[PDB]
Amino acid sequence: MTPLNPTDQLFLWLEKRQQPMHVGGLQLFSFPEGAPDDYVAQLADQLRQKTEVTAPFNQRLSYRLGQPVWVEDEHLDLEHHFRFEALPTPGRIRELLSFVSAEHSHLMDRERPMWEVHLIEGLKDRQFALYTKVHHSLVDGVSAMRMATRMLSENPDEHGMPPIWDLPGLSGRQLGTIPTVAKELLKTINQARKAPRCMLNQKITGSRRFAAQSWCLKRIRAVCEAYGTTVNDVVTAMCAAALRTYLMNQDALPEKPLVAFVPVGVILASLHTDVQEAGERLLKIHHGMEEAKQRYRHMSPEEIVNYTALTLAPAAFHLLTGLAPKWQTFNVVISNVPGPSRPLYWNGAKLEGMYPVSIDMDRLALNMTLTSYNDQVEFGLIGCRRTLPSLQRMLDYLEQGLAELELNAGL
Amino acid sequence: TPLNPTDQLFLWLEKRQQPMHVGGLQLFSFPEGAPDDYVAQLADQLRQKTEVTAPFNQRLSYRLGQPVWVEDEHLDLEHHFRFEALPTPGRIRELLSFVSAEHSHLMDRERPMWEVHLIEGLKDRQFALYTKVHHSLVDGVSAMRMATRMLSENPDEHGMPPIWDLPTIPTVAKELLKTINQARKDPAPRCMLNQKITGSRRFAAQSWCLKRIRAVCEAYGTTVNDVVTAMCAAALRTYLMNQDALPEKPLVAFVPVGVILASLHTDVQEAGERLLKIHHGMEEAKQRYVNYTALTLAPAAFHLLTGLAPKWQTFNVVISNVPGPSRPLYWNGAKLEGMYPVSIDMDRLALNMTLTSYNDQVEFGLIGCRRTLPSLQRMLDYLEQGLAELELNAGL
Ligand SMILES: [Cl-]
Ligand SMILES: [Cl-]
Ligand SMILES: [Cl-]
Ligand SMILES: [Cl-]
Ligand SMILES: [Cl-]
Ligand SMILES: [Cl-]
Repeated sequence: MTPLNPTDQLFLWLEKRQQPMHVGGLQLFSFPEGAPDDYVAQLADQLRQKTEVTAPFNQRLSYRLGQPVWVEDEHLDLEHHFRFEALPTPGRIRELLSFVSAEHSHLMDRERPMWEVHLIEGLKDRQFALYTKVHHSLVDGVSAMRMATRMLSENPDEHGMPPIWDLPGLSGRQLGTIPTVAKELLKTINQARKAPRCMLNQKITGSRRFAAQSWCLKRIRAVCEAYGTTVNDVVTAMCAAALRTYLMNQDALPEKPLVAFVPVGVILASLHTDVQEAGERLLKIHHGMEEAKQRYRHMSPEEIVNYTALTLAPAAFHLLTGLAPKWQTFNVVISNVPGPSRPLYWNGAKLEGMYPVSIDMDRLALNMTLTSYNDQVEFGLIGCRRTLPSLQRMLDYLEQGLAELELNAGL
Repeated sequence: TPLNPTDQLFLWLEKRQQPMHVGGLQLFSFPEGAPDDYVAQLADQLRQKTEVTAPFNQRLSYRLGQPVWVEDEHLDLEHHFRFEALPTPGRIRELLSFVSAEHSHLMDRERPMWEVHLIEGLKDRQFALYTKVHHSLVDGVSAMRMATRMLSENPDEHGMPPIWDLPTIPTVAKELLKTINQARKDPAPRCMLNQKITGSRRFAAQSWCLKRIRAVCEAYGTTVNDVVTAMCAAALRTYLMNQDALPEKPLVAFVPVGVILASLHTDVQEAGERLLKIHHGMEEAKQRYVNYTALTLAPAAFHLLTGLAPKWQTFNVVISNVPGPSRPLYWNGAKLEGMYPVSIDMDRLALNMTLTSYNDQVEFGLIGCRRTLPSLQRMLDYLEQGLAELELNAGL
């Protein structure tokens, strides 16, 4: 049936036990007003009933002799894909994040459609959670977190809404062994005529630590006006500050500043983690990204795509092989994919916060992913638990980075 | 320390479809007069017992090419020890679903391949311990022995530590063929159990009283192991029939004793007939009894490994029966109510039946591929039904 376009084949290919290639999202809701004490157990019961499943959630991987294809899954077992779980006492945010860190570590089964929805009960003050896991071969990261929003509605009076499973690389080619495709990368790089070493950039384990948090938008806009910067600048500065504090605290802050892979096009933006004052760092970040985007002003899509693909080929060789440290090119991904501008509800349950859960790799231990929802900006930090001890502390380091800017300007 | 060669095999057999870790489901009761926050209190005290004795502090490394254990320096006890809870209504059914999910997840080779999951939210003042350890680090009999050796017969003993702290395929398959051809000089039906599997698991467990089983023994003049086997035979027969997939010929069980291949007589229609032919079969079969055994199984290893030899399947299911403690056991005052093994499925061995005994009861642990064995939990009913048919037929 439907074949596997070459980018989907790639996420299957570089998947291994230490780098699962699934994305995820963590949605936090409040009990709908006037809900029985046992509202989540009631909810799980009727979701188990809902057995109709539509594309892409009924697709499953199969091979036609040698080539991977999707196929319509005749016998899908909804109690494999849908799960009702509970947090251990005391059921607060620290426990919710431990649950997602454990669950996000686990490889998905390739013999079934590669999605899971986890309904979590046991949260303290009349909240519940949805943790959704989908393989990148089946759904990329943004349309995943668009489906999770499209699954909701603006009207809190409305009920009977469905669940998510029932809804209305340029010069690459083939499967190969790693030396084979790595050598095609050298050839590509060499006939193209011819970022510091960091603790974030080493081989990783398959265990994850997830840290998420919300920050109020107008709090951040206040910092924008004071410094004459954009929202994107401040949030990138919050990441630069947090990363700086974290690596100092580990005595592992490099002398050269960190560099971030930043979609906007693709910017290789310096984070300036060698700068000490916060206002200085924000503005060097602001102009540094302003100027890096302008190198795209006089370029057509064909150009950007080719410039993008040629610039990153050495980084791809290093990620795949670990044999070219000087080619690391960026120390972390900081992704920002904007979300819905107004409050949302699932059958009268208010979405209180939506947090993406992204992919770590060998030599990218940390992936910072960002989104916005109405009042707030949402930070999702996913990291290898071994190479990044105490990763949850980066939430306080982000918050301290924003408060330092606020003090410096007296807001 | 380098891995002994059988430890190397379990790392080599492992794939996403067949993780090679074993597990144990221990069921406990609250110690007498313990508070309602007992497990949360227990959880927080186990986070502190931070010293880890071998093998639980070993981790896999390689010297140039060959695999070796090394002591793990930086052990993260928050990774290996987890504290988790059952969703509503906290039944044993929720508990078996929790184990089914955890047991499907590959272990991380970058850390000591063990895990202990303390489970709260059981309905009536009980907690559970789901322990998972990789076979290449600790095999199934040592895991269960260690798991009971962690307990004591004294309900007043306290300060008792947790388990972690106490005193290529073508090439190999072609070598299998050569070993078969230089051994065949010697002067099991197709079945739904025996297809390729997924890595998703379903675990079903249940206890039965040994007095109930002994009554059936005396009535028919069979042993305990015969009747326990007849329960398995009866259970498999019902399950396959309801699936419209009971083959003509009888299933054969691989049964460790040495190793005997016992007909389960799943074509026989009557409970007593099936019980007795199983009893005479296993009698005869061991009345014939490391070289005959490990050579008569090389063809089965070939099919399991390659799927290229279906008439060599040799057995449809493993039924292992390890004995266990005679007297009631305790952990810092918490009474062990039950101890259930969680074994390993493989390609063309979608179901594994592992048995143990504790105090007055025999424990059945069924672990199967969730897709190959839809509604695996019905087996526990068909097990019970197998014993009732025997009771009913003898008028007990
Ligand atoms: Cl896993
Ligand atoms: Cl995965
Ligand atoms: Cl899956
Ligand atoms: Cl973890
Ligand atoms: Cl592990
Ligand atoms: Cl499963």
